[PDB]
Amino acid sequence: SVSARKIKDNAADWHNLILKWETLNDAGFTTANNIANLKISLLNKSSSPASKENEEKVCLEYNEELEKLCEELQATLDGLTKIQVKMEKLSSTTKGICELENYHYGEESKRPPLFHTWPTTHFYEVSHKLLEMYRKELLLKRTVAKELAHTGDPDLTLSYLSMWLHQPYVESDSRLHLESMLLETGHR
Repeated sequence: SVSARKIKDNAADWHNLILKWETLNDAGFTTANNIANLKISLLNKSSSPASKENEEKVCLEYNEELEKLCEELQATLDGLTKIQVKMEKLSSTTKGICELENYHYGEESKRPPLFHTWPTTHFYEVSHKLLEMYRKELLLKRTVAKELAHTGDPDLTLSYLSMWLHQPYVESDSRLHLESMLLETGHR
């Protein structure tokens, strides 16, 4: 049916947006990891006069590079924000498909599944759960990015850096929810 093709395409769209998210998150981690390491080197600053002079000049250039890296990290957040808005579109699309099915074919309890077993509303419930997770993850990343650029403790930097990569909200069950949609719709 037409709705089946739309739902299968919607699941594929979720896969592609989640891939773009991971691509940007990995790139952001590289940037965030460069900020942390330069910060720790800058924070590590009765030695020889040559060493003092050298350390002084090197640390001035650390500050310049750190400012460029922080702007680079903000650009990644901008890319992730664009993805999160596209995800809200995808969740809204799933919702609209459910509304189209109800109007054209009546009560869902009396319609057959589009594929194997899922009622069409279950696609929306899963889609909305994914949106909710990435909403929370994006909010957390702005705090992480803010802390990285201002924190002065190496250990905190590592903890925040670990949060950026592990993604406590997305890592919980993003894969399982996505996989269940791809499995039901017959994707690879």
